Amino acid sequence: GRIAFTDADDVAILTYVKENARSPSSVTGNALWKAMEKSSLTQHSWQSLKDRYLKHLRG
Repeated sequence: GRIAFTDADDVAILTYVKENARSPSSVTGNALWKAMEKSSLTQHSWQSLKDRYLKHLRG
């Protein structure tokens, strides 16, 4: 299982990815995601973070 996401995670992951991830680099690699794992507003990893994005958010 890849953890779970709630309504707060959607607002935290979005507000964060929309503020920094705005080019073909922060969302293509694993920097903006791993960087959040070191100092994120909520409690989550970077894998499920970037995985849920391409899973059914950006595309």
